[PDB]
Amino acid sequence: FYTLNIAEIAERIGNDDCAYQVLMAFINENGEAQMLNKTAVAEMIQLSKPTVFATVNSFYCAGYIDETRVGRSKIYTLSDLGVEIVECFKQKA
Amino acid sequence: FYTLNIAEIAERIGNDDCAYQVLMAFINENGEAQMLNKTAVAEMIQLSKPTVFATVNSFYCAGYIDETRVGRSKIYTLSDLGVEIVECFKQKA
Amino acid sequence: FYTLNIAEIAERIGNDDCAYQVLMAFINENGEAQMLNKTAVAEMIQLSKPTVFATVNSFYCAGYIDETRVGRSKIYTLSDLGVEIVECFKQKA
Amino acid sequence: FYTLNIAEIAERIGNDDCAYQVLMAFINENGEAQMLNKTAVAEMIQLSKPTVFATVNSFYCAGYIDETRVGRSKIYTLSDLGVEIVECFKQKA
Amino acid sequence: FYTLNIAEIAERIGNDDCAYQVLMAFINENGEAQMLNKTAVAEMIQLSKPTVFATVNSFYCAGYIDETRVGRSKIYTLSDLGVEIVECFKQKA
Amino acid sequence: FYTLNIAEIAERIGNDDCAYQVLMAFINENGEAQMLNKTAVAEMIQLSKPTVFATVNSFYCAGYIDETRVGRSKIYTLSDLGVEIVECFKQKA
Amino acid sequence: FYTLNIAEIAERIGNDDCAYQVLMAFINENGEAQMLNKTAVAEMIQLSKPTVFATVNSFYCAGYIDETRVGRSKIYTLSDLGVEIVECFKQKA
Amino acid sequence: FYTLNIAEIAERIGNDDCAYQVLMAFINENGEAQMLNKTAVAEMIQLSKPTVFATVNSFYCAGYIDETRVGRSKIYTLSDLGVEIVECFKQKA
Amino acid sequence: FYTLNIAEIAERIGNDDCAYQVLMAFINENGEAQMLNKTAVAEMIQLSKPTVFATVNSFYCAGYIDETRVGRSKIYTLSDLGVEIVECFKQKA
DNA sequence: CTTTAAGTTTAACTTTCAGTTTACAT
DNA sequence: ATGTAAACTGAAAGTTAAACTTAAAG
Repeated sequence: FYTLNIAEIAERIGNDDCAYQVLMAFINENGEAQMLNKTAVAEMIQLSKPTVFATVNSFYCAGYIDETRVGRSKIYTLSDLGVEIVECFKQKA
Repeated sequence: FYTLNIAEIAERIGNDDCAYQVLMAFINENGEAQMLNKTAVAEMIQLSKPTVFATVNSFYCAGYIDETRVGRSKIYTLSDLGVEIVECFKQKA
Repeated sequence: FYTLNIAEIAERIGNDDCAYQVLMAFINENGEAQMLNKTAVAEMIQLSKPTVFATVNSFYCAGYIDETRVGRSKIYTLSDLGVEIVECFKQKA
Repeated sequence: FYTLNIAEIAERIGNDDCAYQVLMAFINENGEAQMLNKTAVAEMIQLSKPTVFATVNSFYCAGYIDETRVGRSKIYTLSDLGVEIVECFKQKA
Repeated sequence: FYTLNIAEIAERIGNDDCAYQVLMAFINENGEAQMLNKTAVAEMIQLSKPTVFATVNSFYCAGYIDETRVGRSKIYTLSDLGVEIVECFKQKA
Repeated sequence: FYTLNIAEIAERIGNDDCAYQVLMAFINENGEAQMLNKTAVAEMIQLSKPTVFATVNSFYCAGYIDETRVGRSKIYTLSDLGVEIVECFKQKA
Repeated sequence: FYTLNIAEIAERIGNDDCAYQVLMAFINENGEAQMLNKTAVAEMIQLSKPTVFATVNSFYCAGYIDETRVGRSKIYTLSDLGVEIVECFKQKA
Repeated sequence: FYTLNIAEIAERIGNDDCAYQVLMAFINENGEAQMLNKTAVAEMIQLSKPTVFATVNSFYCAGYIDETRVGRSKIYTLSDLGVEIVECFKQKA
Repeated sequence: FYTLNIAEIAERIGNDDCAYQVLMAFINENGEAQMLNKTAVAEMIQLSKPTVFATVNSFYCAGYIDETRVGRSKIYTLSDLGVEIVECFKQKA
């Protein structure tokens, strides 16, 4: 339905500390994408649960992270869109 | 760069109270899209500033709302993408 | 009820520093009309709040600027009359 | 160039203490319109010079009051438009 | 109470430089009667303030010029008697 | 040609120290009207020559005092109009 | 204190060219008594200033002419006694 | 260090109801391998928690299932060895 | 079919009390491997029958212990793989 | 952001002094 | 007829009050 420029998105995220760290949390010590529950993310970055959780929620809405039911809770991984956004940043650095 | 299905997004937002209300806040009494600062939104919906602000920020990242500098602060309006998402909901109702 | 000559008005405003700057404040860097709260205007031009606010108020009375409720405060945009007055000035310059 | 509804204007002025009193100052004890310098007006109503003066200036821009040079200063009288606005109020009362 | 011959008065004024110029000061470039403060008159004719002011005062006593309060000062216009006296002179010239 | 109300004139003169004293100077110790040259008047009242002389001149224009050549100078007496004005004051007192 | 025969006086004056002309100088072309300064009299009759002035002075002493201050000089008119003396002469002629 | 015959293993598992069902639990409705927490597995098959959990633990020791930390708990997926064992069974059926 | 690293296995077992004790139960007072029925093992270590039995079963599946029919029941001994795993532990200690 | 107070600037009110002319006296 | 004195007119020299604007405080 709608075409998306991945460079603008990455540009926007880069200008917003919380979005940026929420995104990068899913990338591990060896550069590999990983699974995380909401609590892990909030613990990993130094921002409050409300901030981090709301960001996680919106990023799943945006389709940047995936949600999958696991136990009676949920886990988050970067979507293919998520991984592509992360790539723009890696190239900068 | 990336194609987007507007129905899935709307589906995701509809399953998340905060995202949904943050989005609809921009639609006024007469059905018209309107401008809002971050404070207006948080005051309008009954959720905490941290939740609402983080959601506003991520929605601008996603390209659902636009940011424009005004005074030395910012204001938010739905993008064309934002308006299209709102339309799916209007059709449901 | 009453017909108005837009040239005389513009002539009057041009002979009055405060009116003139209050009017032009609403025109942005790219020539586009923008929204502003009362504080933005007073901060933007180098005149005191009382002067600027009273001018804003009277200009809304005159129908040169519009008022719209937003949060529990108000915002100002040029009316169609406002835009037409601004055009006379642009043509001079 | 532009048509004006006198009822809306009067409606706007009635919702603004300063505009209203600045306007009515020109109507005397016997209901007759009178001439006033800027100082007279500010002295007559209980608002600060900056407020009153800026209002007087904008009302002359709007064409509600007339300016005429007298000595090396100026004096203000209601225009025909001014008188017509005053009439709407008289009818209310 | 007392009848007045306008020709004698004009005759008297014509034989007195100061009276004459004080009177004519109120007649403008286009032949139209105008308003003036005391200072304007003294500046307009080349006689000292004391002379001009005393003449203005006496001419208001005589009923040749009118006084009207304006700001917290006064302004002078020819009365109907004043205008009639000016007419005798215009006819000479 | 023109009818005159003697009460208004007296009212005007009574509100003007110089006019008033210039007029009364012609009334002597015993209530009798007397003759005076311009210098006598200025010496008699405590105002400057320019003020007093200009007032004398205008009062002769107005027809309140008479002028008569005497030596190669002039002398002033109240006219019948002058005497009638003086009477209004006497009645007050 | 002392009674005076007006016929003897007139008889005496008639026998003295200077007295006679000094007296008659005050009677004008139309038979009317008039005001004169000392210089006027001496100019009017063909006798020297010293003669005429001394005569004027003595005639004021005698009470035949009146003196009145006018400017910072004096003027002379016939007294009632003066007029009565003039009448005896008019009757002769 | 040590070579393994996948057929013998599958043969052994097939002769043991619990092992077999613990293994197959990870294969979903569409034949796809899935993630599961320990509780999911015990709920899915009709054997007691102690039995199922101990089996899960030993199967991770054996290298048949993988463990990954997620929240502050763990999740299990078949290893490549696990998938290969499952394939022998699929071929039987 | 599949190669196995004996160090990883031993590492996994060492992080799991039950697996570890089930394994070591087969090593006797003098360091010699011994035969045991399922009941012996559960009695020897202080864990419940269900836990111990399920572990024994899975360890036979894994090929770590051997099963041999004896009477109409079964007995367990470490396989060569079992003995090799036990050796890694002995070396640690 | 608004109101009040203080300071500065502009405008208005004119008064005083000097010179010239006229009148009076010697 | 001339000289001196007085009066009047004209020209030159400022102070006070009011209004407006700006700054500070609430």
